[PDB]
Amino acid sequence: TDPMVTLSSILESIINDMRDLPNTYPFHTPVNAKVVKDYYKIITRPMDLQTLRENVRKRLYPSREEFREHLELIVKNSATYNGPKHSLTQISQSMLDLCDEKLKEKEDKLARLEKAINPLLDDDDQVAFSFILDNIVTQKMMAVPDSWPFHHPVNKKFVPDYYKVIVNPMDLETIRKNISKHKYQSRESFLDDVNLILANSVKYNGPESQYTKTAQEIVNVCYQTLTEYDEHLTQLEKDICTAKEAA
Ligand SMILES: C[C@@H]1COCCN1c1cc(C2([S@](C)(=N)=O)CC2)nc(-c2cccc3ccccc23)n1
Repeated sequence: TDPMVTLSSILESIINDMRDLPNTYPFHTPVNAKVVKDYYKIITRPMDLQTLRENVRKRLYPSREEFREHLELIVKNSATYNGPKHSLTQISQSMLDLCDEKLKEKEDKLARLEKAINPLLDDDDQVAFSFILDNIVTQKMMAVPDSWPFHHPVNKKFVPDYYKVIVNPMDLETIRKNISKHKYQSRESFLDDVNLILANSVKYNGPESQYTKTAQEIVNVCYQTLTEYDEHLTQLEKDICTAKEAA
């Protein structure tokens, strides 16, 4: 049949199993922001199991990883709003732990479905291209001195106006997640996200801020390292295009 349907049925079954864990009801449905009146002042990406299930049914998750990322938001949001050691956060973690047990149990079947949905996940040129990009991010860009502001998404709890100014945020962890999902098939698409980190620093911090000078160095070492690997990256991009057309 349709591998997206089979995949969605597996993911829904995992939701059924997490819904059955003790004390999980506060996560079954969206937070009521008219009761929890400051919730959206603190949380940027609300998530709950009902929304997760409805998204599975809308065929929004072509792989384990897109599903797990949304599930992990449930934990992160609780850690931010309720606290990292709050019983609610521990409860949300028990659901993520069960999901990970189930994904491990079914990893070979899930891998087959993911490849049938998106053959590029099995293409050795896509995999090699993504591996190189990840190494540029971890070994060069994240090694820039004082680059910590750009390693992770800004937490709105700590910087409350950040996302009112920056409506298209980007950070190196999000880029790594994109790489793991093989989002980038060329250097151009990778550089769209890298440059967004710098543009956001110019907008939020100013062009002459030390934050922006650091972001500029991150971008500069990215260009420098991509240039060093130009001939290999060009071959991979050509072969990825050929794989993409053949599908
Ligand atoms: C907004 C700022 C400039 O523009 C680039 C992004 N910047 C960030 C980013 C982060 C993150 S975080 C920890 N996940 O929010 C991602 C690591 N933290 C902080 C920050 C947090 C809490 C207190 C701070 C006090 C002084 C200076 C910065 C503070 N600023």
